[PDB]
Amino acid sequence: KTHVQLSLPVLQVRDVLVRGFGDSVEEVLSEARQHLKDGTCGLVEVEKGVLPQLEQPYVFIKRSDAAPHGHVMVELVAELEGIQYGRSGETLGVLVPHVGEIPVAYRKVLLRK
Repeated sequence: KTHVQLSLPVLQVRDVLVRGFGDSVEEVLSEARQHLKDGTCGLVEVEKGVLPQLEQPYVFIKRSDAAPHGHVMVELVAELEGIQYGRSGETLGVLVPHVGEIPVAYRKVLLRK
């Protein structure tokens, strides 16, 4: 399928144990996609002070379109030293590995895969 319905645990930035997916734009997009497929991906909502507490390169979920079945349609965009790889809409947040942190909410998305 070109899209997959996912329910992503929303994590507080200070609870996150593994604060990024790797060391290159291509690696972080790859790992983010593997973790999304394996159900081991969390979401951190971006506010003042969040990104400096996470590791670059960043993987964002961005709105790809305007929402089936309550799931916002999203795609992945990476960012390294102020350059983005991908073009999309509003940031829903930054993806991180999930290793059992307790979420504050779940965010339903339809991921372009």
